Amino acid sequence: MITAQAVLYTQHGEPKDVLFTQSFEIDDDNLAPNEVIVKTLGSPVNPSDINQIQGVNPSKPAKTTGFGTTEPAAPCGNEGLFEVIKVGSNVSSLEAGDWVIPSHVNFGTWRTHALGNDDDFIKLPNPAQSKANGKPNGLTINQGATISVNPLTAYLMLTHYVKLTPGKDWFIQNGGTSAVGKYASQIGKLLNFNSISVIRDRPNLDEVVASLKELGATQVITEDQNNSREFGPTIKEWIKQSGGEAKLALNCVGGKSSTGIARKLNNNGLMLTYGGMSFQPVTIPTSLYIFKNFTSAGFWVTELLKNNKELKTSTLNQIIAWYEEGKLTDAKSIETLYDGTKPLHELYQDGVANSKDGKQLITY
Repeated sequence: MITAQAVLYTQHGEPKDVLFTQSFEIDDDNLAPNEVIVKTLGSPVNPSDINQIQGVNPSKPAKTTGFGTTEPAAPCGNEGLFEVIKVGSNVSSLEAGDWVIPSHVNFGTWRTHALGNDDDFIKLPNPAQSKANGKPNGLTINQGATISVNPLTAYLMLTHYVKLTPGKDWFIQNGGTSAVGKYASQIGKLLNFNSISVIRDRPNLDEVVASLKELGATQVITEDQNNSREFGPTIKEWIKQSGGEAKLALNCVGGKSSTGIARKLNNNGLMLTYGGMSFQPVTIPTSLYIFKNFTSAGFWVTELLKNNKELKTSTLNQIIAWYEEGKLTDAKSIETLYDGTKPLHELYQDGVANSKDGKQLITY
């Protein structure tokens, strides 16, 4: 027998309110033939995780009695890294020690252990396996635990919608210092895409700029420069001199910021809204639609890859390979280790609450 700890909610709401810890048992001696028991290595706190809990995300797990509760309750968290600790008699695709993420959302990753089927997971190479296969690097726990939303999101937005001509064409993004933004600047560098990053001004602007430029951003500007009519020409001039065009806009902010990036596009431009900074609708002048043939659309990784297993795989494999080749890099996560001394849900509650401090990983 195994004793596990799971983070659950009985009714939707704010994580600080509705969240609690439920202890449950997993019988590893009764393991069915295609069933696989995994142990959590780590799982992050992501906006989608939070907003799912609040009751705002349409994709969410069912409320059930399965964790030993009396009331229907739902698990938390959609991403995470796990280690296979035991496979059923018939399981061939997975061995003990193997590294896996969930194959689907809503699996519930804010918990110590899980019991599921072999097809409920997607194998990753652990570092030993990577190095055994001649690679210079291995994935870290953070890299593995966060590989299935943000990097994929960045890669898919840049490749799946509009063909950017290598060495010529441009994409532009707001939320430049964000996880996805960093991943996008790097992918753009690797694919030979020119890019403009927009960020909020800050005391150490030069240091952040030099940093993002090293990740792969061609130019970095403030949201004030993004707002500026006077500054506009400077941007046009960068594009013109490239011999290419600004064809794509990546938006996670909305409001003034989204306006500003939309405007920076050449005619027949595409914007992709993949996130949104709370009660700031995507705002677009009528003129861009009419005269410049602007198009404004959405992006949601969960829905795009729901029934696109081949596309998930292909993308996932590229990321993995770049991590292994030391060509891709994650933003540092602040970690919080779980040791039984403090309720597990409480660690994820702090996590939620300190998400401004940077990406919150919880390790086991």
